[PDB]
Amino acid sequence: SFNQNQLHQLRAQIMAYKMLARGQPLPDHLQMAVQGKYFQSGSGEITPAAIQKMLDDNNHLIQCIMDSQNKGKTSECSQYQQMLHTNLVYLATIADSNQNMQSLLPAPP
Amino acid sequence: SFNQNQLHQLRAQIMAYKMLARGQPLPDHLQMAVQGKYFQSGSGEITPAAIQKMLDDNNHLIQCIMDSQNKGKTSECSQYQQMLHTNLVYLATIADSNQNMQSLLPAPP
Amino acid sequence: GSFNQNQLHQLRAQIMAYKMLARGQPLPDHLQMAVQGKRLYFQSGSGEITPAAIQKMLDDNNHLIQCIMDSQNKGKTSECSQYQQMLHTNLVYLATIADSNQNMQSLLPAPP
Amino acid sequence: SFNQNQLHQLRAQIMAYKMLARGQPLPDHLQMAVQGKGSGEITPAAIQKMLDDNNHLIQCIMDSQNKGKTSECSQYQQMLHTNLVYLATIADSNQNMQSLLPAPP
Repeated sequence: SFNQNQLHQLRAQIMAYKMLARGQPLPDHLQMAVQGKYFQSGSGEITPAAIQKMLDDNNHLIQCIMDSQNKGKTSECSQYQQMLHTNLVYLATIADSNQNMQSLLPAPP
Repeated sequence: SFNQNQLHQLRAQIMAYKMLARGQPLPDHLQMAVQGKYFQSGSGEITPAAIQKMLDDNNHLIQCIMDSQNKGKTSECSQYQQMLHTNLVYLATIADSNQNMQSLLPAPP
Repeated sequence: GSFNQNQLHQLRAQIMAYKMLARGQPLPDHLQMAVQGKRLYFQSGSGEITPAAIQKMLDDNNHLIQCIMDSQNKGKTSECSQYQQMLHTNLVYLATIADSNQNMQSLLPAPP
Repeated sequence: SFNQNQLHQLRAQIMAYKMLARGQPLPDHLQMAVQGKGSGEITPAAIQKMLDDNNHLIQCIMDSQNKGKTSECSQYQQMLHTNLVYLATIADSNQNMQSLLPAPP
């Protein structure tokens, strides 16, 4: 259960990840989208603030990847990228499971 | 990142998940281990307390999954299952990255 | 599986020792003993490695670490390289087996 | 250091591994080749024990394939692979010619 801003921020971080793994710099349009524009439930289900907390993490991870890159700091760059990647897999998984619409349909009548 | 109590609790929850997914009940020793015994970092790396928050989330998801198998509510016994599965993949991925030993070795001499 | 906690500790220490021995350093006395560890059934029916097989190769690695050190003092350059190559290949093997055994993502089935 | 029997059994086990990763069967000629006939370095008996282990894993993998046990098949495959990588690294190190040569004069 993402909100629109969160889905837009997530997809922006997934694109930022791909460019950073290809050494590329980030367009300022993308840099800002990466940054964007109660915390724990009773069941254990994730909450909107939990989602925003992880997306804010990702934004900071991205700042760290670029700083490590631009200083040639290599192994630290990869530990950040692997943390980012694991977060994005997690958020992408939750986003798809809740937004998916085929699985709401029964068999043909 | 992970301490040993947490690694142990994660493993028990993974094992609990597999039994619950194949409709079994949980042994007493596993029902105990899945319970065990701020939150944000400046760089975005997950923190011990974030890890423990999700492990507690998972224990409450496991309690709800066990109930909906005695409450007959088949449908939400699977949204809980899918939330627990995605959490376990995430924690397992972080735990495997930290504990990995082959990455600590250089290339051949 | 087959790794116990003492072996995982001995294997980390040997990996640490390996690098120090590759960057010319000597090993502190603490680490020289962490590499020995503390203190039959060597083959299994299926071929899976056994605890005793792991322990024998960790002990071999300790002897290799000792041959490496001694031959670094005596500058035996060509001795040192063959020992280092054997140690490296053992540590990669033990590290791969330890990782596979401890790996927790592979324990999880497909999404529901 | 390997002997020629071991090198031949190792190459056959490397071949057998690839075919099994493709669900294919093993010609009897390969199956038989896969079976064969203080300082810390590896010894020839240690080499043979691991080649013997690999034959036993291959039997377990084939049996786990035929009987459809997929999770078990891949755990043996992972163990056989790690053994093969290890024996191959050692055999390649001992036999490698180019690393013996200095830089151009």
